[PDB]
Order: sequence, then C-alpha cells, then structure tokens
Amino acid sequence: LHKEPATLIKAIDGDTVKLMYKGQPMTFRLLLVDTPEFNEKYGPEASAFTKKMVENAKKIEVEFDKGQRTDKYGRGLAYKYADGKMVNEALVRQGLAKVAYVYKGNNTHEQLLRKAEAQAKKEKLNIWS
Ligand SMILES: Cc1cn([C@H]2C[C@H](OP(=O)(O)O)[C@@H](COP(=O)(O)O)O2)c(=O)[nH]c1=O
Ligand SMILES: [Ca+2]
Repeated sequence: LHKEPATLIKAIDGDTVKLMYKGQPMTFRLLLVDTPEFNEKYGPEASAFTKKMVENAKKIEVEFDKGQRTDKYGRGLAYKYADGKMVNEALVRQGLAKVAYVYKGNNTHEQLLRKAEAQAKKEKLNIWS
C-alpha cells in the first residue's frame, strides 16, 4: 500500500472527514472501523478525538487498500494518517471505535487493528468500560 497526500477540509465525525484529495473535495470513511454516531454514547468523544487528530496534523495522508476505493455513498475508503500516525488504529486503541466492516480485499490492516482493539478491551477503555 502507498501513502498519498491530502489536506483537511473539515472534521465531520469519529470515522468520516472531508479532505481535499488530488485537488477535489471528498468525504472519506475510515476503513475497518465503526465509531458511535454523534447522537450515541461515546459518539461526541469519538468525533472530538478524530477532530483533534486531523486538525492538529501538519501532514495528512490517505492510503487506499487493494479493493474498492469508494463506497456506495461515493465516500473514499482509506486508512488515514496524521503526522505519520494512523487515525483508524488510534480510535480503536482508545476504545472509541470497534473493528467493523471487514470486507475481503480491503483488509490489509485488519490484524493491526484487532490487536489495538484487544488492548483497548483489556484496559476497559471507553466503549469497553
Ligand atoms: C467502512 C465501510 C462502510 N461501508 C458502507 C456499509 C454500510 O452500509 P449501510 O449504510 O447500508 O448500513 C455503511 C456504514 O457506514 P457508516 O458507519 O458511516 O454508517 O457504509 C462500505 O460499503 N464499505 C466500507 O468499507
Ligand atoms: Ca459510524
């Protein structure tokens, strides 16, 4: 997989963000994770966590997986990095997202993220409390 440049346009919620990618605005949905909707428990915390992470980043990158790059809503599907740290993994390690939506062919970082979820559950963090 390869990291590509993007710039922040605006935080949306725990697992979606609007970025400018190859010069075009697009909403990205983070691969392999599910945050609670803003209206649910830990929803506000997840949105705040991603917002801080993406707004504080000096360099944002997106990394597509091997499979579909857009979903049925026209959202980009990617791993997102903020100054070299993967947002997808960081949300799971913090118990602010569950590993979810694992579809054959877009699952390169599945085992990395499961490993993060195990540690978050071990620690009873957030969703796992
Ligand atoms: C993460 C992800 C979501 N989706 C679709 C599945 C779900 O369809 P439905 O909307 O029909 O439930 C929806 C979940 O996204 P959200 O969690 O953002 O709602 O997005 C994909 O198709 N591929 C993916 O990799
Ligand atoms: Ca969600």
